[PDB]
Amino acid sequence: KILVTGARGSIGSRVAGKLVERGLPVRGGVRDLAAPGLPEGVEAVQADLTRPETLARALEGVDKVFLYTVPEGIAGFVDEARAAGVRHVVLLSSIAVTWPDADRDPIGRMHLAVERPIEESGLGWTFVRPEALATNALGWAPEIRGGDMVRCAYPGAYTTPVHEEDIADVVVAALTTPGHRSAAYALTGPETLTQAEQVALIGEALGRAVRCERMPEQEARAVLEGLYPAEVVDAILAGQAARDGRPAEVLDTIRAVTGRPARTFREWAGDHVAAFRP
Ligand SMILES: NC(=O)c1ccc[n+]([C@@H]2O[C@H](COP(=O)([O-])OP(=O)(O)OC[C@H]3O[C@@H](n4cnc5c(N)ncnc54)[C@H](OP(=O)(O)O)[C@@H]3O)[C@@H](O)[C@H]2O)c1
Repeated sequence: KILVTGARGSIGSRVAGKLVERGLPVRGGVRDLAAPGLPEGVEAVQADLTRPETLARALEGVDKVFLYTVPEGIAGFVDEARAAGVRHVVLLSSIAVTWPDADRDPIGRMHLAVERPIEESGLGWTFVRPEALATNALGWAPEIRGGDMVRCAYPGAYTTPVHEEDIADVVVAALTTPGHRSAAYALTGPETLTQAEQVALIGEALGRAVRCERMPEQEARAVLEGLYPAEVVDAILAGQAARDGRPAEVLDTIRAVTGRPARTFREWAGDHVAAFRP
């Protein structure tokens, strides 16, 4: 039996669906229990990782967990997981934990605050550490639905966006096959691309030329603060500024783990084309 925390999430839902396809018993952790929408064959359980007293019920009879990073409550998770007899935890982390002075980066900190307790817990683990999620591009959907111009703080900043389906495939491999215990996988997509190039590729999926223009940092900050705490917005903008005009590393880790090349961002855009069509 596997508990998939965040079974409604972009990554978690695909982990859960893939495990059900394999005939495995899947419990799906949710903060909102009543709403429909979980993948078929997933047993819903209401829990909140910030309320680890909720976790005893969710973990009963569970051998393995797919864990989203929620630092408030990690010590409680570890205690409940140990008490329940969980053998393996696959954590969705971040490549930021691998960067120099990661302790001084809000994003690196948050993810290290979960990795370190798991490493000390005595539980088996696998860490999955993606770079930029291709789904970050969904933030442009209102603009792309509405016309052929998108605003970016750093049109020329490079990332190496990774398809959520690849992340889910790596997680499922770690949950279901040998050789992943104490592994930490830094995942990228197959190509480093600028923000403007990503916008253009979404346009290519739509049959339309979609352009990108710069916006001031203060404007970008206001937009990002709709999604994230100020500390995180500052880290994102600093990271983009550092990648302006500087191609990022492409790693072959997805293929190393799964045997399949990483899915392209262009394929991602085709997969999500409905989000961008008006
Ligand atoms: N954005 C990036 O470029 C980037 C880069 C590297 C790593 N990451 C990592 O990827 C994560 C995003 O994954 P995603 O795209 O799948 O996100 P998502 O679709 O927003 O899903 C996030 C999931 O987290 C669950 N969750 C959050 N707080 C929780 C809590 N207190 N208790 C239980 N579950 C909780 C939510 O559960 P409910 O749906 O039940 O509320 C939700 O299903 C980030 O948070 C970060 O750790 C992101």
